[PDB]
Amino acid sequence: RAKVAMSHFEPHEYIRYDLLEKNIDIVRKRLNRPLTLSEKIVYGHLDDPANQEIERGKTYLRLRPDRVAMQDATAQMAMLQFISSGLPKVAVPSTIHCDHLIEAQLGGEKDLRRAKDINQEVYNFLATAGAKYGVGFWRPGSGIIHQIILENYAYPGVLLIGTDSHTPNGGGLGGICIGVGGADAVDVMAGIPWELKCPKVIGVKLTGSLSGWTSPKDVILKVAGILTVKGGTGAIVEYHGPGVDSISCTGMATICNMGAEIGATTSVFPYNHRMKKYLSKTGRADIANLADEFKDHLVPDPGCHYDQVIEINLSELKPHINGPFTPDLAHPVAEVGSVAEKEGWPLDIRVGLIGSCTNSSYEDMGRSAAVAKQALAHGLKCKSQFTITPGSEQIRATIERDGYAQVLRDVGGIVLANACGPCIGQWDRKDIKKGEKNTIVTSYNRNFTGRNDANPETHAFVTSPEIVTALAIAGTLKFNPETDFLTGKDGKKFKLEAPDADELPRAEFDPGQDTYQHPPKDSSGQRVDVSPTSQRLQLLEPFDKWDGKDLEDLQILIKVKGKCTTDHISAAGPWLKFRGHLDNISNNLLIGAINIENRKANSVRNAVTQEFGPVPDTARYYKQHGIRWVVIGDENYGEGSSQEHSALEPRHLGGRAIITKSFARIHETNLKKQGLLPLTFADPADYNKIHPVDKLTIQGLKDFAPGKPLKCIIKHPNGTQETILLNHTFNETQIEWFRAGSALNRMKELQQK
Ligand code: SF4
Repeated sequence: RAKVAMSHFEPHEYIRYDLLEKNIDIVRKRLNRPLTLSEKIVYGHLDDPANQEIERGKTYLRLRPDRVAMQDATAQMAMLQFISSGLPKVAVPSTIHCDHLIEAQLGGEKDLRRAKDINQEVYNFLATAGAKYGVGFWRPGSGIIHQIILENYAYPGVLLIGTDSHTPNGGGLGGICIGVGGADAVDVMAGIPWELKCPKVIGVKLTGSLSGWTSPKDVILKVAGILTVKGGTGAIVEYHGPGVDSISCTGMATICNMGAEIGATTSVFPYNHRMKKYLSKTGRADIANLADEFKDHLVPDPGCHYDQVIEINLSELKPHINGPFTPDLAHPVAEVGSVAEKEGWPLDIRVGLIGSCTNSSYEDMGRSAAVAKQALAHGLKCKSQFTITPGSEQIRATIERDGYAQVLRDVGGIVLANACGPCIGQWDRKDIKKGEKNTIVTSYNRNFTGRNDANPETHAFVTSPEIVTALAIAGTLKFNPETDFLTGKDGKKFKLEAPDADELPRAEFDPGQDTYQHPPKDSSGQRVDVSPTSQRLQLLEPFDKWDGKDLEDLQILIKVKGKCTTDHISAAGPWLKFRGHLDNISNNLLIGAINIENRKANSVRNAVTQEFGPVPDTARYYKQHGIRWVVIGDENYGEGSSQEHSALEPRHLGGRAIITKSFARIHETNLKKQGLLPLTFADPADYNKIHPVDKLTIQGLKDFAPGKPLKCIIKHPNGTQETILLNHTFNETQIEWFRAGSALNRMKELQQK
């Protein structure tokens, strides 16, 4: 049949739409119903389509991903696990992207130069580990993992896994793209099936079309606000309706990206002519013509069943701005000034930030450059400090060329490197003292406490790039671009017109500089060397096998109250220096969670010494004194970033299990990967029966079975004991992960010795 390749860097690796169509037909004959598109791509990729038991919300799917993509903050450890597996070459297409370790201070050239001095040990390690296991290396300066995947590797019907929670961006080009932790990526690179819990499916029906100030961003600001951060847990959001053609391929990618802030497994859009056009503009018109031929299998069946259906009329949608401490608190731009005032949100905006992978496209930058030029033409500049982060070299080279970059500098913006930077908090922020109370509006996705500048008093809002620009000219939340009047140099009160710009370059894309390095697959005789005195990289030492015993009299390290996001468990910013080193990064364990006893961060009672201390130190105390421990947590524990570190570091410091009312998807899978026991209250009111002082015995591990709950005895100080039941989502593939001590230890017992 056709021999069309996956990318311009893997020409011998062919797109298998012929497989997709065979597995779809087998599955559809067993189910006898319409399949949604996500169902066609996910079941179309099953390892065993004829025997795979399929229940939405219940079964685990043995799947076969087409490719793996890692960024450098989650990549080092993924490769440290791959090294430990013993295997010689990765088994599917795989890439590493250096975007995460590049700190914004001075602006792109210098910053990029500095970060290459500063992170030389890591980048070198990644490029050598790549050269060796046959993994593609995109160099520091290339771009952000999600912009490079959409411009180069995402296509209709790909199943892609990425070690990042914002991998769902790829659903803008019609594939199923799921964020995972470095251990799920090791399965796939090692050739062992990847298991996913069969998604439920939220249908969003889009109607009418966008105009003027309204953009893509607003559509998911609106959905985020309607579903709340836990509304899409265990579900894919499938967009459909006549309104989908009205949105560019770029914007469909924005909507899918931020579907991660409502915890969705991923998001997907149906292949359509705005994607055809994008594939052709980015050198892939052959994939586009091959996808016209399989179009049927790349769009939903007639009459397919959504578990939930939300209708969004695009034509009535208003600009929004979400926040400031969660992405699901939505306001129409029109009302946020009035609300800010009412709440003590600092109305004056200190920094406007535009870019990141959620919103640094050619169309996003043109829409921003078109608000910027109207200010300039009346002699203005930003009241607010203004930074621009292009999502790729290709976008920095083309907007530069088509003259957008210039306009953004003339209004006073600084063009940062094509790197995450301020989005992840790699930002040497100096315009505020720590704990100063300020506002910043971003075109980003996540705005949770102190994410961008580590200052917990920063009120960070997320809106769209053209809104960030218009409000950065105002320097106030008190400015609605639709109604209000600016004042030029000329003494004249003007209004700002709605931006219209080209979705794609008139000419084609200017690729920029040399940033890729393909694996020499001739040599591969690189020694990937880890200096044993390195503070950045350390080889993993395997975890203990399970002792065959019940986990008796466990100590509660912390009983967490409210929101305990991954970044509370393992913080980023300055800690990203240690993502290759398990011991020095363990020093950030749970320092950001609030303790229910005293309601502080990083202050828990040591049980022995009765002094209140830091959580890492206290867990290291219990480990050094043989005290096995547990974390009691509330709802949607582990929400956020996909980083497996939130699960390696508790296991490192003697953690045994984490009991919560609910878990976020990725985090729960990482805790199981690492031999820890993720569990949930059979009744969430039981959380109230546990106080910090009690000891807990998890009873029944010997006949740990799927669907069978576990017994937990609460041993109170006073000889009283309650038994509660704890549910778990294990299956027997995962119970062997527990028994072996971790997934990787299990994999190495399967390796014959
Ligand atoms: S830190 Fe921000 S710019 Fe980087 S991949 Fe995540 S969402 Fe995108």
